[PDB]
Amino acid sequence: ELPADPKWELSRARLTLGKPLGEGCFGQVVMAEAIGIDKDRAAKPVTVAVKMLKDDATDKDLSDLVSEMEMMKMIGKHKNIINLLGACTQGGPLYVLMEYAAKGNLREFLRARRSGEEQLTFKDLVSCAYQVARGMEYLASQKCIHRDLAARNVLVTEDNVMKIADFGLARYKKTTNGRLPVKWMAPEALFDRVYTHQSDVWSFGVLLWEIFTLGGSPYPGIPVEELFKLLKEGHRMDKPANCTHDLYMIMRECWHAAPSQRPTFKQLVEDLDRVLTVT
Ligand SMILES: *CCC(=O)N1C[C@@H](n2nc(C#Cc3cc4ncn(C5CC5)c4cc3Cl)c(C(N)=O)c2NC)C[C@@H]1COC
Repeated sequence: ELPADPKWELSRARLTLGKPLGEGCFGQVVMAEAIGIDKDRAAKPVTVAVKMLKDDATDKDLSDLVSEMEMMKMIGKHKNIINLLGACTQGGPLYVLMEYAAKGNLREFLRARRSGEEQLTFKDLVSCAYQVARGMEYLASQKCIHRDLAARNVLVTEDNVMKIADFGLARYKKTTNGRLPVKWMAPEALFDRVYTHQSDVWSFGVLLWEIFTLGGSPYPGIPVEELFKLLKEGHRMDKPANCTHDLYMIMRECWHAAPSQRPTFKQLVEDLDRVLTVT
């Protein structure tokens, strides 16, 4: 049985579990309705995302979900991160309540808007990058290293707010889960297992390339065995089609082999804010 943190505890009568969200990208996650989550509207059912355990979960799986919830409380709230809203810990299965992102992950959001009425403008793409950088600046200030920053791990709300997901979790190269995470890893993280805020900056550069390719996959047609060689030789992805020079230089600064030569997330927020101001 779990200890109760009263300020975060939600009554089970206020929660109605709904349909599963996607598959197992972020674990066993379902859509749900929570009455009274919004303070201004006490009776309004608010759609939330609930992370829970499988029916045959181990003691390790439970401790993992508890540590994830406790790390969420420690990091704190920010507009551009997926926030903790509450939990049901007493008298039943553990349910961790999180903000719901109606428009799914950033990769699919971008791929769907490659044409038509909702086709994203150049300014909209810079705004997406700026919001991800702002959320990463907050996580770096809170001593949190994401270790897998990618468009798949950024969620988009009904109001088009970018929210970084899968940050407080606890953490082969030829294998795939429908994605090859190696294509987002910095050389020092890939070859030496070294993770820092500057390795997340490299991943942000790959995420920028994903934004300006409108949800394209990095290093097209390159097997992972050849990627190791190409990164040591100093090769980088080409400029996305239709991308400006200034934004490609930001991507190239993120991909410096020397980690301290890459910009900080504070510097990236300033660089992307300057691009939004001009154009
Ligand atoms: C495989 C599925 C897929 O492609 N999906 C799922 C869908 N989705 N996922 C989320 C979520 C979440 C989330 C994020 C976390 N980061 C850390 N933690 C732990 C507490 C520490 C969590 C827990 C969870 Cl539940 C949502 C959401 N939050 O609304 C959604 N919404 C659709 C996105 C994507 C489908 O894209 C089209």
